[PDB]
Amino acid sequence: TWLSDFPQAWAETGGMGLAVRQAPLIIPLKATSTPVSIKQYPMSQEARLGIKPHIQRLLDQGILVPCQSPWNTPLLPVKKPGTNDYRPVQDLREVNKRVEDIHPTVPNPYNLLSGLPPSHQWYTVLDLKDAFFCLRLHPTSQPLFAFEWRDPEMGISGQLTWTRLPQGFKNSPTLFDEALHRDLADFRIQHPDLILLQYVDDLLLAATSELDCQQGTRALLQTLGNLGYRASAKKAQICQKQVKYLGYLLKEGQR
Amino acid sequence: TWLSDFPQAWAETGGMGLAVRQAPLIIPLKATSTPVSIKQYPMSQEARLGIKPHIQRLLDQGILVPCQSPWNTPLLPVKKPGTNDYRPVQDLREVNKRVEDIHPTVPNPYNLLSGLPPSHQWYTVLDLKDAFFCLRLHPTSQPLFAFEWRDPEMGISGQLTWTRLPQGFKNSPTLFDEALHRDLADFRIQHPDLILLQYVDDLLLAATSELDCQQGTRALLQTLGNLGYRASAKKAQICQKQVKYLGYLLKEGQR
DNA sequence: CACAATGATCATTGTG
DNA sequence: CACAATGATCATTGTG
Repeated sequence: TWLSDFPQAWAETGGMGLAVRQAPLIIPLKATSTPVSIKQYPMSQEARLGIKPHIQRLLDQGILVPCQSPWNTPLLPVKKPGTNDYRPVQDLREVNKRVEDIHPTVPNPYNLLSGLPPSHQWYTVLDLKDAFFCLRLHPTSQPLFAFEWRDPEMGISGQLTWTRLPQGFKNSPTLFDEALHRDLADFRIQHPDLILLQYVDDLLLAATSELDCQQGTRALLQTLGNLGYRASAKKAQICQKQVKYLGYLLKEGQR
Repeated sequence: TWLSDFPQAWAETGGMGLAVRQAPLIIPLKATSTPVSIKQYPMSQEARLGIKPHIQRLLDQGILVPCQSPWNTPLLPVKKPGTNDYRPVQDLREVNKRVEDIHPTVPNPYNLLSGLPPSHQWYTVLDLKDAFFCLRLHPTSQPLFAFEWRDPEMGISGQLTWTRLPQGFKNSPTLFDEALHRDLADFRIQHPDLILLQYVDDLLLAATSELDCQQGTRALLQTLGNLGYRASAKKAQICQKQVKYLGYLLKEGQR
């Protein structure tokens, strides 16, 4: 009854997230950066119709809001199967080139895994849902990510932008990874015996016994939930001695 | 009256050369080499007609002779201006790959020139004519360089080969350079004060005074002539304080 | 004519 | 759609 005891921790029963302890992000620009406004390539009705629902939902969630900005990057329509179902993908390369670089602190999967003793054989793997969106963007940095949105006939002014850390931004993974490390610091202190691996939105909890794991998984879910993050119940691999994590198959302490 | 005192030293007044002190060359093959017989690409009458005179002259000079050999490489027709005058060029790449390598002892022009003191300002530059042909090829190595020759209607059997070091053979420059160094050794001993630079068939004699140079040039011409080599009177740059040598312009002791 | 060497274009895969 | 990255082909220069 996991999806029952921690309703607030699951993306399916807790609604979209928001990292309440994290201050709104300010994105510093390179010293010589000036706004770049790139035209929106015309978009076929089919693509637009495929994308519209996502846009509306994001507007309803306040993740997207209207705006007028000297910045503008293309919105691209991408399909998955072979022709159906679309999803909005923004080309932020021209923006990324104008943002000041930061040191990449996200460890590579290989080194991240080396810190997993053969002693902890019980695993609980969690995937955070819409991780980036949980981090708010400061009003001053929001304009930076604007894009044009046209609705068939009756459509909002023109530009929309994000109020949360967006997909496609070169520093999102790193900024999220550091934010979550700050939010789970105390938790690591209350569970000295537990092993916690973080790779952006992919989490691995390791325990010595199936029980410690159970108690660990509960405390983690409860902590993530109260902090404003959401884990995916559908993918959640709880208290297993074998799990899939970052492309590896963990079992008996191998890989 | 240079072209007069040493008639035997000039290609124009001494006839084709022959290094009388040099034993006929034996060309060692790599341990796994087997004869390679490459077909002769058909040759247009025009090309053949352009090449015929050279072939006949070489046969008359005994530089080419009939033969039957398990080896055979293509003869190619090459023009210089833009359409007229041809000349026979043999593709010996398949043969060169089957011949045992030797250490390249010919110094590069740059290092060769460093050994020219600023003290010797009088130069005499000589170009040996048909240098390679002056070295005989041992009967055992002759078959190696065979090629097919067809004359319009009345033409010799088919294959012809060389009795002298051929053009296109990868070791010709080096073998010639070493042969001439052996033949001019004593000469360098009788003229300790003279500076002699050898680059295959390109020779540079350096003297301190215009006279020593004159006496040097005479002794060199006389020695080359008696040894069987031939210098080109047309290009001969005698006792000059400025000369062209290996792409450089020597003057006042520069370059 | 055949070919080793460079240089130039194209084509393709992964992506924002 | 635009593009950085690789990989693949072609084209060209020098030559035997």
